[PDB]
Amino acid sequence: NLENKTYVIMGIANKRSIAFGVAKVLDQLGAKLVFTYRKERSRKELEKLLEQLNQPEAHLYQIDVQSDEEVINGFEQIGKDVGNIDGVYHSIAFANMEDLRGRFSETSREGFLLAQDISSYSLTIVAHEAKKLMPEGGSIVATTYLGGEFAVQNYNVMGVAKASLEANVKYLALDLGPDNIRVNAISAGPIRTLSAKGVGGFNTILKEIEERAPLKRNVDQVEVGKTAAYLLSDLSSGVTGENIHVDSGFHAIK
Amino acid sequence: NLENKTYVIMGIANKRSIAFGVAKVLDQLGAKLVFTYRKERSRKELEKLLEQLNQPEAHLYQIDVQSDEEVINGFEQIGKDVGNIDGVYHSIAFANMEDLRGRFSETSREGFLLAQDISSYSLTIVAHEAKKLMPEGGSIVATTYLGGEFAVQNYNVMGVAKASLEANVKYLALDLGPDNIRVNAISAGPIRTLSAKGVGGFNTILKEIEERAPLKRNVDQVEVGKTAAYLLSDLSSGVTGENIHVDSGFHAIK
Amino acid sequence: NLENKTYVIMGIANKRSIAFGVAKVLDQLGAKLVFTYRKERSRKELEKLLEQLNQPEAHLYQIDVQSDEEVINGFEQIGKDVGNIDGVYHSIAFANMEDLRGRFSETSREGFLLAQDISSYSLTIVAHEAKKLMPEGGSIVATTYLGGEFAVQNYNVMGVAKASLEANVKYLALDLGPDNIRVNAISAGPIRTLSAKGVGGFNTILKEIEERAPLKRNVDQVEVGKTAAYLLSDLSSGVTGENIHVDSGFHAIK
Amino acid sequence: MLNLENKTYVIMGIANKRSIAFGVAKVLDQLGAKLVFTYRKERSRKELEKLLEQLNQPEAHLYQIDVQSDEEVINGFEQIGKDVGNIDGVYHSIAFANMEDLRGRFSETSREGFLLAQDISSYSLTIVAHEAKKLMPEGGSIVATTYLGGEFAVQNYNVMGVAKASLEANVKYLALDLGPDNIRVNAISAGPIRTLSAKGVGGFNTILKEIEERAPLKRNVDQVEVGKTAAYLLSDLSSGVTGENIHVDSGFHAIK
Ligand SMILES: NC(=O)c1ccc[n+]([C@@H]2O[C@H](COP(=O)([O-])OP(=O)(O)OC[C@H]3O[C@@H](n4cnc5c(N)ncnc54)[C@H](OP(=O)(O)O)[C@@H]3O)[C@@H](O)[C@H]2O)c1
Ligand SMILES: NC(=O)c1ccc[n+]([C@@H]2O[C@H](COP(=O)([O-])OP(=O)(O)OC[C@H]3O[C@@H](n4cnc5c(N)ncnc54)[C@H](OP(=O)(O)O)[C@@H]3O)[C@@H](O)[C@H]2O)c1
Ligand SMILES: NC(=O)c1ccc[n+]([C@@H]2O[C@H](COP(=O)([O-])OP(=O)(O)OC[C@H]3O[C@@H](n4cnc5c(N)ncnc54)[C@H](OP(=O)(O)O)[C@@H]3O)[C@@H](O)[C@H]2O)c1
Ligand SMILES: NC(=O)c1ccc[n+]([C@@H]2O[C@H](COP(=O)([O-])OP(=O)(O)OC[C@H]3O[C@@H](n4cnc5c(N)ncnc54)[C@H](OP(=O)(O)O)[C@@H]3O)[C@@H](O)[C@H]2O)c1
Ligand SMILES: Oc1cc(Cl)ccc1Oc1ccc(Cl)cc1Cl
Ligand SMILES: Oc1cc(Cl)ccc1Oc1ccc(Cl)cc1Cl
Ligand SMILES: Oc1cc(Cl)ccc1Oc1ccc(Cl)cc1Cl
Ligand SMILES: Oc1cc(Cl)ccc1Oc1ccc(Cl)cc1Cl
Repeated sequence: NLENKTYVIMGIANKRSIAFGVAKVLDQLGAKLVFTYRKERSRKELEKLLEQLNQPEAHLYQIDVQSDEEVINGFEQIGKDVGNIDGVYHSIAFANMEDLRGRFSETSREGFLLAQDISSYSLTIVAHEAKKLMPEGGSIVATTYLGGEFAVQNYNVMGVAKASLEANVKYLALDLGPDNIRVNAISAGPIRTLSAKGVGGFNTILKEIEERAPLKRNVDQVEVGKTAAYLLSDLSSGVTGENIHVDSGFHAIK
Repeated sequence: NLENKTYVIMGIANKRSIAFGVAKVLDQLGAKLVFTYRKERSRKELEKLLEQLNQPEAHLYQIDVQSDEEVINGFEQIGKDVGNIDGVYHSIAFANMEDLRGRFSETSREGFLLAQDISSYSLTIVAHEAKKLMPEGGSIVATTYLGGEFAVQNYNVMGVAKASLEANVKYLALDLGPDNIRVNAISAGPIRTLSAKGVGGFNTILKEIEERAPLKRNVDQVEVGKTAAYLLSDLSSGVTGENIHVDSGFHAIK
Repeated sequence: NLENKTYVIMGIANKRSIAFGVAKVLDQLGAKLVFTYRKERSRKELEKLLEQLNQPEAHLYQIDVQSDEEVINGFEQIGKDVGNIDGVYHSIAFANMEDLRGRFSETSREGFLLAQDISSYSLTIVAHEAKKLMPEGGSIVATTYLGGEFAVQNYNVMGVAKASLEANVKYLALDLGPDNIRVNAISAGPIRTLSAKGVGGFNTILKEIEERAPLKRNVDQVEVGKTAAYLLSDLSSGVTGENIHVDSGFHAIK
Repeated sequence: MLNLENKTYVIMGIANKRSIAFGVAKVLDQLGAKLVFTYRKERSRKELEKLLEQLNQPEAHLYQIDVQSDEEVINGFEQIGKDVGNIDGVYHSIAFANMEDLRGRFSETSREGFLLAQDISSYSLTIVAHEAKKLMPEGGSIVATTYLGGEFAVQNYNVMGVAKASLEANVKYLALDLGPDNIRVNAISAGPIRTLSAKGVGGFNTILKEIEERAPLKRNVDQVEVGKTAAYLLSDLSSGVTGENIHVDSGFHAIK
């Protein structure tokens, strides 16, 4: 399947991060990987995590997506360091924790814009710069949640950033299609991760999946990873602009 | 139908503005109205336009939705001036002209955020402040475009702002529902307005409607205005979180 | 609003029928009406119900939509009897009760086809014959349920029939658009009616609305009736091919 | 990882070498699966035997099944059981309507045209699933083929559009019902491809070009491209995925 393919994975914080599910799958399929992190506070973290994978050597780059400069210099560095790439997995979002609770109508302007900034626009420059490393096409995948298509009870501002992300995926598919670059999203069902703790009611969400979703069980990081392997490889060559729900069928019921 | 109801209408620039179609319809149905504008450069403009309507007196307020302060002071002023209101029609959007062309992947961070700011978040504070003037419920309506649900060819950043606006409507419906405030959107088809001139290829868009759309003709401001009257009145009491296409059936075909 | 307009209303069984909410609304707006029923077992029923409305005289026609002949002769008779019409409200569906429970995978071929036949195809001949009584355009509205967009837990075959109904509305809107005939659907939220008793778990459905729906309450026949008045009148002239949820916003949350 | 040895799938609706189900067949066959083929007519039986020389099945597995007949679907799948043991998936690639319903005013379509289309293109999935379930003790995966015309009114698809809308719901309702038995039900919304049935759909040429001109990838897809997504849907790569409708259509479904 995937020898000699190269992918940049963005947004591993620890062993439970969705991007680490993706990482493990692609690593198993023999790909080489490039990891980006926000903070040093998870850098030495990552080095430990990497002992678990079989990279011939480490590729770790600090990228805070709030900074145009870091994304540009980051991707230029990846260029000089590994050569051309075949894909990017975007696993990045954020919002202020007090926005992710209380009345959505109460959310501040800066809260709103901050969420859009990190969870949605980041995909955009990321794509633009990644494009530079993809002469003969490639594949970009971002992670969303159902809360981007429907109002969910504690997701508020992040819901609005997901709706924004989803459209961003469509508009980038259209724009980067002629360069043979496919842009897709995976709408994951709830998984227990570090960021999951910011979302209120997350426990009762977890249980509604088990009770009402068709498969009657929750998904996990490895499951999201296997769909990312599909989206990033040539198995999905006909596929762009799409939003694939890895959520035990929850999106289909009501 | 609508005597003694009061509605704020936001975003009339001239006689061709969509919000002026809404204005005319509600004015005919005997409502009293409150108008908000961005610039003095369209204030004396508005006074002329109002001569066409039958308001017993003028209610005009400068509100730039980029400024928290102006929205708050604006709606407090309305409170003191007219008393409680029954609805708000939001007809506001903006993006940088050079973002509305060229590759979407080339758009700047500030372009992106500016568009989200005005076209999407503004609904949020608007709602929050309007809620203060709506003790026993009411109805809020914003205007969107199909470009929010699908990638269209020159809409780019505004597309991503519309996707965001539509989710904003959903999240606001959920939050304000218990206070008996309904939040809905109208996805208008292309209409020749002042802002329409920013959107590239607008002519061929206009014709695709005439050619491919079920009704085989374009809509107009008054036709948007008539649905607005429905969304804002008790006729739609069961209806919230909804997106009603006033677009000659274009949304339904492919 | 609606003096001298004429509409055919199809599928009143008793005072709790959705079509009777529509009836009451349009009758109040001063329209004249034409009623169609399946069984004599609800004919004298209807005569009683009509005492509640202010029709200058009775217009009652037996139409079983399973029979091509009855729909044709029915609508020809209406023509000779009242002249040309302005709309049709379709409120008809049926499936075998043992299909509306048990595994959906167990449903019989005849069960499936019967449900499609009455709940979906009926709209088609109805439109075709109606069109004959609509020289200068008009408006057709059918009734659907969310179960047509998502798998709901006891709806089974009727869900597949609604998905079918929804697409039939779209394809008719496209076909009858040039003759200025608008085709639309209303996706009602659960209401306690005679047919409602066939759908299992209906009670817990009713309560999920009150609990999780934005408006935090159930809708009723008169509420559906007021949206029908909008779809059928010139207020919705720009509107066709559309599905308007009258369901307290339940369709927008998840 | 590696992939699909010793998996067994029933492929339904190969008419000739251009049939979509033959793209699926070629992909799965390449991934080392064993296959079972079902056909409507003898008129395409000896057809199939020829096509199979192209694949590497250790032996032939061919079963006549007309989905209009409850009996043939039941006896067909019981025969598959006795013949090859338990299966892992089913690829459904079957639809039909009367040719004169695929043109003209949709409003003019006959009752029987309507019901016939539902019957073959939609309901068939249901009994197929019901019977297939009997050969899937520890779960499996069912995939059916649709078209965008199921979601939006397209200009010549008429009655088939209403059958696809019905097909898509059927997948959702089956996912819900068969989920607890570990059986996933999904669809692939293919973009236009030149096949035998394609010739019944009017305007098919200008459809083909709108894809090349307006679709993000600016080119048409093919059977092998549909086949590779089917491989994903049928394998454990998609374990988290049911009730879903995956567009293999160069991104056309996302633009407007
Ligand atoms: N967990 C779920 O059930 C779930 C469900 C649906 C969608 N998702 C999506 O999956 C993605 C990641 O979620 P997760 O569960 O993997 O959570 P996670 O383990 O907390 O990963 C979040 C990552 O975001 C990074 N990050 C946040 N802001 C950043 C910025 N400005 N620049 C660079 N990196 C930044 C974090 O680094 P730091 O730790 O240093 O902040 C962390 O690596 C997000 O897009 C999220 O919305 C998760
Ligand atoms: N025209 C179409 O075919 C079409 C189609 C779909 C949706 N829409 C939507 O319709 C709405 C209105 O557009 P229109 O076509 O009627 O154009 P328009 O006549 O130019 O009206 C747009 C209004 O938005 C205002 N605006 C921009 N920034 C503002 C701010 N910061 N504060 C207050 N007002 C601000 C403009 O004010 P100033 O000019 O005074 O600065 C103007 O009054 C928008 O939401 C647009 O997305 C239009
Ligand atoms: N009740 C709800 O909560 C709900 C929610 C969403 C959507 N809906 C929809 O709203 C519509 C109206 O249903 P309802 O709730 O008002 O039920 P209802 O009061 O019992 O009305 C159903 C009507 O359909 C008629 N019908 C069934 N098969 C027919 C046939 N072959 N020919 C002519 N008429 C036939 C019945 O006729 P006779 O009884 O006179 O024989 C009856 O008048 C239905 O399409 C239903 O799917 C209902
Ligand atoms: N081609 C496209 O661009 C396109 C696009 C979207 C969706 N699709 C879908 O693709 C699927 C497959 O058709 P195709 O276009 O690939 O070419 P095809 O092989 O010509 O498809 C027709 C298949 O249907 C089978 N069939 C019809 N009725 C049957 C019955 N009652 N019992 C058993 N088999 C029956 C036919 O078998 P016999 O003819 O041998 O009897 C034939 O093999 C269809 O479901 C279609 O809706 C195609
Ligand atoms: O998108 C998500 C959806 C779910 Cl159900 C759970 C976690 C998610 O991820 C986040 C949620 C909130 C914040 Cl502030 C940051 C992140 Cl990464
Ligand atoms: O959203 C729109 C969609 C269309 Cl088809 C036509 C006009 C539109 O309205 C705008 C477009 C661009 C900017 Cl900057 C501002 C506005 Cl109000
Ligand atoms: O569509 C419906 C949805 C709901 Cl919640 C309740 C009733 C409905 O309508 C019916 C459902 C099944 C049958 Cl046999 C007949 C009818 Cl009239
Ligand atoms: O549905 C389709 C859509 C397209 Cl664009 C091309 C082929 C299709 O397939 C069919 C269409 C009509 C009939 Cl009667 C039978 C089949 Cl197999």
